[PDB]
Amino acid sequence: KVQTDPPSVPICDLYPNGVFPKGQECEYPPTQDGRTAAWRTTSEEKKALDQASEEIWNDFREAAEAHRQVRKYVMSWIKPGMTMIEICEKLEDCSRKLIKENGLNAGLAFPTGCSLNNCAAHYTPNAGDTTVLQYDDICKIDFGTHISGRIIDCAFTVTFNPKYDTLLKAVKDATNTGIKCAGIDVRLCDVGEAIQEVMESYEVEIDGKTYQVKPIRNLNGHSIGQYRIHAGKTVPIVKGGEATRMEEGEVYAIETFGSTGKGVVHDDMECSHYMKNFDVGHVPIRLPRTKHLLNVINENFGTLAFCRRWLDRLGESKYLMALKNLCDLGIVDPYPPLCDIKGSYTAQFEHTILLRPTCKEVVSRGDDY
Ligand SMILES: *C[C@@]1(O)CC[C@@H](OC(=O)NC(C)C)c2nnn(Cc3ccc(OC)cc3)c21
Ligand SMILES: [Cl-]
Ligand SMILES: [Co+2]
Repeated sequence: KVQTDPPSVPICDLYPNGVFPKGQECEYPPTQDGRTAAWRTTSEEKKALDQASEEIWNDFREAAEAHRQVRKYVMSWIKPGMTMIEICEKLEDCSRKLIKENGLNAGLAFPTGCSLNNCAAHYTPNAGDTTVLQYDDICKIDFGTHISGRIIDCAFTVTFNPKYDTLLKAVKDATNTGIKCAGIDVRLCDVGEAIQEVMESYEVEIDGKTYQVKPIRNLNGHSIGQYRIHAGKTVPIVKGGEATRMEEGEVYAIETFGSTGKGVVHDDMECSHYMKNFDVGHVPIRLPRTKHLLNVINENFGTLAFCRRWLDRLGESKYLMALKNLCDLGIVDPYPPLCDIKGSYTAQFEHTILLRPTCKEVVSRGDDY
C-alpha cells in the first residue's frame, strides 16, 4: 500500500483500482502561421478518441511509474567503486520487482545501458567484465520498462565530478526544447533543428580545454511501437533530414546526445545487445543449438532487446556460435557499443512522450528530470 525503501512493491499494488498516474500534460505548440491548439483539450471528438485508447495510455503510465521509482533508487546508491555488472544487476532486480515481471506481459524492455565517457550507447557488461565505475566517469543510464509491449524509453546521465555539470545542462536543455517543439503535424526535422540550436548555444570548459557542445548526428529520437523500441520514424539531433511529420496517437522517444568529440559515433568494443529483426517471419531451423536458442529468444524476449547476461541467467551456456548463426541468418541483429572519438565526453537525456488526441503527455517526466 506504500512503497518500501529499498523499493520492492509492484507499481500495480500501489494503485489498487488500476489507474496509473499521468505524466506531464502539455498543450501542443501553436501552428507555424500562428493558430492555437487548445481546442484539442476541450473537443468531444478528441476526448472520445483519447478515451478509446485509455487502456494503452494507462499501460505506459504504469511502466513510467516503475521507471521513475527505479531511477530514484539508482541515483541514491550509484557510486564509483561499484562494478558495472553490480550496478546493472542491482537496477534490473529492482525493475523486475516494480514492473511485476510476467513473461511478455510485463518486464524489461531492453538491457541496462551504462555507457561510459566517449561511449554513448549500447554498452552493458557481459559476464566476466571487470569494469569499475570511476570518479571521473560520465555514465549514461538508459533502461526500459514495459506493460503489454508499451515501452518507456527514458535515460539520464550520472557523474561525480562537477566539471561535467555544464555539459549535462546543455543536453538537458536541448532535450527539453525537443519535447516542447514536438507535436502533431510538426516536421521531424523541425524538432532536430530546435535541439541543435540550443545545444550549440552552450560552451563548456573541462580540464582546461573549451568546447562547443555538439549533438551526436547519428543518434536519434524515434517513434515507438508495440514490442518495437525503434518503429521507423526517426528524429535528428542535427539540421538536415527528411521533412516528414509526427501524427496523432504516436509515441516518441525524444532523446539528445551531446558530445565534446566529433559528434558522430562508430561501433567499438565487444557486443552485448541483440534483438530479433522485427520483420523476419518464421524460419525453420534444424541445427539443434541454434534452434534451441531461437526458441529461448522467442519465449523470453520476442521482438524486445536482450543481452548476453540475460541468456546466462536463463541457464544457457556456450551459445555464442548459435547466436552468431542467428545474426548471420538475419533473424537476430547485433547492436555493439556506439562511441565517439577517444578522449571525448558524451551525455544523454531522454523521455517518452504520447501524442494523445487531446494533449501531449511527457509520460516519463519526474521531479528529477
Ligand atoms: C540502441 C539505442 O540505445 C541507441 C540507438 C538509437 O537508434 C538510433 O538512434 N538510430 C538511428 C536511426 C541510426 C536507439 N533507439 N532506441 N534505443 C533504445 C534501445 C534499442 C535497442 C536496444 O537493444 C538492441 C537497446 C536500447 C536506441
Ligand atoms: Cl574542469
Ligand atoms: Co534509451
